[PDB]
Amino acid sequence: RELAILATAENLLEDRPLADISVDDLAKGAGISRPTFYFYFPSKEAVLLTLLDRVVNQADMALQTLAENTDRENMWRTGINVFFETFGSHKAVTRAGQAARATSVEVAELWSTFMQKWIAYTAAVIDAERDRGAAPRTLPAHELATALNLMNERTLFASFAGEQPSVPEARVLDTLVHIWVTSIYGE
Amino acid sequence: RELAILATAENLLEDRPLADISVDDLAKGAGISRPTFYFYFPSKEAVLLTLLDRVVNQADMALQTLAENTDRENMWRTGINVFFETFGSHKAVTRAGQAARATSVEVAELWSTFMQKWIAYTAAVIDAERDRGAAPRTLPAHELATALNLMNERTLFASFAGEQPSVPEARVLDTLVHIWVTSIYGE
Ligand SMILES: CCOC(=O)Cc1nc(-c2ccc(S(=O)(=O)NCCC(F)(F)F)cc2)cs1
Ligand SMILES: CCOC(=O)Cc1nc(-c2ccc(S(=O)(=O)NCCC(F)(F)F)cc2)cs1
Repeated sequence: RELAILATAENLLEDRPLADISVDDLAKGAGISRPTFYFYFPSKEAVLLTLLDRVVNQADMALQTLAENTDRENMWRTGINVFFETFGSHKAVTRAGQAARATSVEVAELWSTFMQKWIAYTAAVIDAERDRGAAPRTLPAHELATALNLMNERTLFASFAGEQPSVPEARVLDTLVHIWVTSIYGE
Repeated sequence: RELAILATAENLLEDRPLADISVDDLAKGAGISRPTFYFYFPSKEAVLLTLLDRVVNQADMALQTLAENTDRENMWRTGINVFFETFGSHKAVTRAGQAARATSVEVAELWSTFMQKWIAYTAAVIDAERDRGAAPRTLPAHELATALNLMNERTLFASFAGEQPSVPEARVLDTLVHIWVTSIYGE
């Protein structure tokens, strides 16, 4: 019944904003009453927070899998691809979750916590490439990592939402990989 | 009295969100009654739209000034600096204007129109560098320009807002210039 509420919310977010989805719709979709809804979640906003938490954690576990186990361009492409495929498979939760950063402190804090982790891991790998002599000591690794991660956040999510302007979804992986590799390996 | 309403709104946006500013506050600050306010603007949202329009147009005119008139790194740094200084001098209008993109179609359309223009100008200069043989033919110019402009949007505004995470404001110009120059000139 928890999973039924989450699946219903993800289904309805594909068709309309969270503001245009009510607890009755989630309750109905999940085959339960409204007071029964309130047993699993305090609000429709808590439903989105759980969906976002699951997508973020799936991306994070996929990146951990790569980290524990090719040329440098392919290494970066495989890592960026974790976020392209994971968020790209959950576009409605991505879109609604990003919009909720403005109005929900728990969604802002969830997004902020994982961004810090992904930036720290990006910088650790750039520093390892510098240590082994494959990357030059240009910018501070952590500052370069921050700007590249913020680029990917804005550019992936604009592509997925079909924003004007955006890189077409079929060109965004190649675009971001070029900018990562040239900025990490370039003097 | 129009300029008094705009100056009052920019002053109060430095201390609190647009939601926590009422027409009475703008009216009072500007030395006029509330019905007199409604003669100049239909809403506090129209006040923000005008402030944003002025900041965007000041950036756009500053970039036109450069365009009509040094090494390649300095050329890019001077252009990025137009946005760093212009938006950096109007942080409260930047922050509130970006937040209003979610709730106001005219603010979203204003932002979208100028982003398209700045991306088209970025691509035209990359193509000119390619034509003269200074930049290699890597990514499609317009796709590279889009991702670099979206990076700058996200990274500048995160820095100005002191977001977690963000590049410190005193490091963000150098950070963005490195990524622009390596990605435009790098193979
Ligand atoms: C030996 C293993 O090394 C690797 O796999 C290569 C690596 N890739 C990453 C990495 C981190 C963040 C992004 S990201 O910038 O796309 N996500 C945040 C933004 C988003 F969440 F919104 F996408 C993309 C790639 C770190 S290390
Ligand atoms: C011969 C003259 O050539 C030049 O001056 C070098 C040039 N710079 C630009 C340029 C365009 C957009 C940004 S930007 O990406 O920072 N703004 C959008 C995002 C923002 F609005 F949010 F900042 C930064 C630089 C285009 S051509």
